[PDB]
Amino acid sequence: AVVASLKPVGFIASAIADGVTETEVLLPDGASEHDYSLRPSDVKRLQNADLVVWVGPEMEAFMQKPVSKLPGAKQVTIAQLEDVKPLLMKDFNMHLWLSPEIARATAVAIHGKLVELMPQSRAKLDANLKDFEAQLASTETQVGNELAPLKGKGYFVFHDAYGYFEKQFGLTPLGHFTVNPEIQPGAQRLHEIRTQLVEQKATCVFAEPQFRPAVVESVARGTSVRMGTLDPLGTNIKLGKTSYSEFLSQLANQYASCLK
Ligand SMILES: [Zn+2]
Repeated sequence: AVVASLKPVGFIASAIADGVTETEVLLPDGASEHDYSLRPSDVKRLQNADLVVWVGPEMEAFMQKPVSKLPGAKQVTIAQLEDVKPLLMKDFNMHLWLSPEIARATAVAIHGKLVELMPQSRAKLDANLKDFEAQLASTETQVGNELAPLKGKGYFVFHDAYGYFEKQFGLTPLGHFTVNPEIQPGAQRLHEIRTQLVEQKATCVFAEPQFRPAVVESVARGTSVRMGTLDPLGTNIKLGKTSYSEFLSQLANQYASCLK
């Protein structure tokens, strides 16, 4: 199997590995990449993986050690890909699985590695990469269209996970409650967010399923601000050939459900 650190990385891997090998995901649904320790059974999967795929040590630091022990031919470290370095945005935001362009680079790297590891599967791997890129292009056209009328509407997200996606599709967030969703915002920060929401005529605040939404709801009350929910880890999406496109589509729907 290809073992992916986080579900959306698993989504990309599962487009490319479909009908070639299985894809497994380390981080369970409901858990957060900002607050995780590997289980003994997580450590097992890694040593036995045909290929490991992760963002890198500035993201999933809990994986750096066992990953450093593997051969280079048995890993893809997304944030260190030569194609990815030029695309990193300000040091750098590591929420890379939400960048369609980084997703392509990641697909390419996975394809290359699997072609080496599994030469019998070259044709299917080639076809998979082809299909992935076609589907992604359609998805980007669709998502761009869905989000176009929402450009300029201000909102707050719970944590700073969405930058690549927002930049690609022209969404205009006013800010985030937290950088690390592990760190409690503080009351001062919370009334300041509300002032900004009210003053700058924001339309939404967004909770996330991995974190209790109490604080998001508290900031909204009194105001005209609607509450939505964004899931940066695609919990409700099953791994599979079309999962990545489904993920980007669902995220777009989550923004639109509130912002429209
Ligand atoms: Zn995050």
